[PDB]
Amino acid sequence: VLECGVCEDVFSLQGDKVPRLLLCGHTVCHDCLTRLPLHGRAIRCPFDRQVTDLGDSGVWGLKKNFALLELLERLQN
Amino acid sequence: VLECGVCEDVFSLQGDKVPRLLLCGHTVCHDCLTRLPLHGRAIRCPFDRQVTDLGDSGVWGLKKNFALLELLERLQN
Ligand SMILES: [Zn+2]
Ligand SMILES: [Zn+2]
Ligand SMILES: [Zn+2]
Ligand SMILES: [Zn+2]
Repeated sequence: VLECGVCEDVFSLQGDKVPRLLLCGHTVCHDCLTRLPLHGRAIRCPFDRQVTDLGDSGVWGLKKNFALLELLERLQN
Repeated sequence: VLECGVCEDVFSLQGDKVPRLLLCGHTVCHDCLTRLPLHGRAIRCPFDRQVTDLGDSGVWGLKKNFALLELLERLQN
């Protein structure tokens, strides 16, 4: 298991705690991303302040961290 | 351990096998990324052919998969 650096809860394989990617390369859980400040469809990485621009799907358009999800599944299974 | 989906070698915590991110959310090891075919200043994801635009630093400008590296380091120790 691995924890989200913002909420310190463990990532889930899908749903409200799924790991999503910012353009700086950091992962944050979906829920924390919906709770971060938004300014004109732009979100700042909480760790390095770098900007990721959001599209029409918002946080749901941020890509899942596929390799992390594969590792978490392999560790679980 | 987790393998790069292209070369099937295991990721390293630094160096030529470090996991780097494409904008589609997939991770590929640094070395495979330097060996993949180029389409202009852009690289196509080897899994889904989606395009990631490269800057003047090429593959070195692709972000490391920080969360994956954190988990892999925890697994090593
Ligand atoms: Zn979180
Ligand atoms: Zn960041
Ligand atoms: Zn590789
Ligand atoms: Zn891809």
